[PDB]
Amino acid sequence: GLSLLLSLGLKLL
Repeated sequence: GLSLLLSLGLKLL
């Protein structure tokens, strides 16, 4: 899912 990438996106900062 394209949403999965966003999950990690917030983990960045």
